[PDB]
Amino acid sequence: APSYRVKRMDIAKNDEECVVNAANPRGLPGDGVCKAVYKKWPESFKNSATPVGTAKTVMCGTYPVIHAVGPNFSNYSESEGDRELAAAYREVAKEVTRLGVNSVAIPLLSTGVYSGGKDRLTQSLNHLFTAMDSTDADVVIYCRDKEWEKKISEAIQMRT
Repeated sequence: APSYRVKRMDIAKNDEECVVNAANPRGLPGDGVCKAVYKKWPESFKNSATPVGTAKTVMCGTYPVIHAVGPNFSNYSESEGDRELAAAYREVAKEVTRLGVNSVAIPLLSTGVYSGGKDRLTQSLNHLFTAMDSTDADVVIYCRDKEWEKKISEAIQMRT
């Protein structure tokens, strides 16, 4: 019987079960948790360029790195951007489920990092839930700040 949880786990452990990152489509530095992963794994960033609207898995020797292009729609409108970001989630969930892994650690993205400087706690939640609905594996949403993690936890309590 599958489930979901929230915790705070530094992705730089290298979660063998699955790792997902948000990388700039142009391969420029100044990006999400992908920046941190890159500093451990140069090869992950090597030709990490992938178009918006998709996801690109690469295998860095050990464990697959699913690169996704969500908030990095800064070269795109809000209307198209919602569609492309949604497609990126379906691709992420599809690669995860295809790996057929027991669990998966997914960072939350869509938090304004490259777009027009706005997060949307509700938007990130709904989007993650959509991806999650498209995965059987025991998925964990991973948070960073303590108080922001708390809000996600409130959403979990509110969604049972």
